[PDB]
Amino acid sequence: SNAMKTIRTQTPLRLGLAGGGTDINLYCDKYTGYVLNATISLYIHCTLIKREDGKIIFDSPDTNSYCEYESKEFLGNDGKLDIFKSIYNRIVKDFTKKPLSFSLHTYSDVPSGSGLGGSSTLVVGVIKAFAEWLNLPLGEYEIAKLAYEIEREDLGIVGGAQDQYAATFGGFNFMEFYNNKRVIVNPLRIKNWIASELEARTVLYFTNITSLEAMHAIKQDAIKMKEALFRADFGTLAQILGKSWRNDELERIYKLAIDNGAYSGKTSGAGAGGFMFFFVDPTKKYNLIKALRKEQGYVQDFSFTKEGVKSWRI
Amino acid sequence: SNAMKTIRTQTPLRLGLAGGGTDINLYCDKYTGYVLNATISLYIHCTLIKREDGKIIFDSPDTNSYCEYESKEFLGNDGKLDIFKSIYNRIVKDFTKKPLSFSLHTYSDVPSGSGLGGSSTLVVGVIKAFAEWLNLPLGEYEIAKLAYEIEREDLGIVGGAQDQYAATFGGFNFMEFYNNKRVIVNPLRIKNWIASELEARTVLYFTNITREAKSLEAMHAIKQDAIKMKEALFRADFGTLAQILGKSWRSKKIISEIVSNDELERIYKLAIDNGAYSGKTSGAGAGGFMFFFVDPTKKYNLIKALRKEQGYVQDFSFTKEGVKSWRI
Ligand SMILES: [Ca+2]
Repeated sequence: SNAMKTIRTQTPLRLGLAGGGTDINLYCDKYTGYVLNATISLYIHCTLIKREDGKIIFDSPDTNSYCEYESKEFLGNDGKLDIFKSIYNRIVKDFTKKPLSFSLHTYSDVPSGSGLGGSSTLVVGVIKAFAEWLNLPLGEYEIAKLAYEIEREDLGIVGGAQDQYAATFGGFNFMEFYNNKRVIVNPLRIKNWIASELEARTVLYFTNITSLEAMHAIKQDAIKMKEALFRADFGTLAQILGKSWRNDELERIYKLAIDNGAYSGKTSGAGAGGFMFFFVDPTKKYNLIKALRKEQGYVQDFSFTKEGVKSWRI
Repeated sequence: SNAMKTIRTQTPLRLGLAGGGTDINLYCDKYTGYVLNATISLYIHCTLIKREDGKIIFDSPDTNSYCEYESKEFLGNDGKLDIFKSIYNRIVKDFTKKPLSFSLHTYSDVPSGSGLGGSSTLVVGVIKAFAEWLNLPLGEYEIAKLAYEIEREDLGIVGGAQDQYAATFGGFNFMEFYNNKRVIVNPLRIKNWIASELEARTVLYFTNITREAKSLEAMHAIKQDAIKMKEALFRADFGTLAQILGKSWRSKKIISEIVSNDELERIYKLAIDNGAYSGKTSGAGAGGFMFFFVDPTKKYNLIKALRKEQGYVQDFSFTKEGVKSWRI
């Protein structure tokens, strides 16, 4: 039937829906913030193929990067796909203890610099390919953690492994922070129609153009959003999501969207050439999209996904 | 809180993955042929809002059409969205026995003319909106029948309720035809990775082309290809599945539709040059499309070459569900 020497993984990107931060500790319990994100149907795809010629190949055509090295236990940096070397180097140090021969191929559904957690989604996607291929004893949590440490070695990170949790666990996740280091992830069960209604009121547009009283009400905003989520209260949810969102080329298109129905708008990234996310009445969604198609950027349809990284062998 | 006087429905379009025809007494079963289709993440969206002013509004902006009438039992035809009148008229004749007041708003994720089951998908989404709103005793099969009756009678389609069952039931459906009458629908339970693997191997491209001035025994192996394709699906045998899909795609009606046009033939060529190893052209009309099979490690470069052409690549997933609805 199948040769079974090929592994593939598919890892979704995510949208920050809301968030509050108090990097400065003050609460009686050391609460430093919250984020509500949700994975969407835009992915990073990886394919890993076993080889037998003692070669290692890293192929990432969406970044115009291709590498071929001789198989060995440690790959030194050469400024090309160094993130792949760190991952490989770690897998060998911690689990296999010997070199491997294979080809790794990857691409993203969105151009580089989109701000949907692409760097972490990739790392997670690639680690899962190795884990599935090598039968490594690593649960979803251990994967997100390993992804965080690898990213930490090559660059500095704040907010803990939140992006890695989104990519690994998927769905809507409500994250609570303590001492700007500890992260408590609440993977939420959201009724399907809630996601469906949110999708019906949403437009995602890529632009293609690369105080203290507020801080102290953050915890209560969180309780209110969570409360609105389990009650499936859209009035409130829409009321607080719109709030959480309260000169450039971005401001012109924001104006253009509101003049065509959008009642709320938000950017993120890389807050410039990334994307704009709008809320609109579904009976107005089509006209809005038609207007935006006329501009420089493009509208990207998507749905919220229920799961995180998946993998399979063929 | 929520007002609860609004109903929304979302209905997926479908993709014909494979099919074959055998007419008719070639078998002692009266096996007409088969079709294997699967719903995808491109949808028709419907919103139905109750209003208390004796008005009936039909709003379809993707087709630049807007109708307004007075609430009554029967709405005669006038050339603007006559499809919604037939649906409305039938809901009143067979269920409510009285006039209704509401506004109906719809739109599709794909342009007019596409060969993805657009008409059946629309009728199903609307019927479902009324059923949910009025609490009609209608299961999914009953909605597909109603959709089929309305579509054959008040239009002129023939060939079976294929498209209505796909939109209503969703997922992968293998349909067998007997004596051009009995459609046996096998709603397949498919391992999720099969779907994921198929998605990894495929590219959907809308052409935006406008054409200009440029067997007697092999047909008997069709019923064999069907049982072979079911077995491969059940077995999750992707090596054999790719192989059999590959075959049915080289018929005559596929290769003819490709070659019968210089610009489509050029696009096919360009796709094979860039990684595709198989493709078909469907509903080659106002908004035709090509569907390709490609090596996943080559898909990005294929997509990249296609994005430089006048058409556009449409990402999608295979979906598990058929029509869904909710009240808000
Ligand atoms: Ca490193």
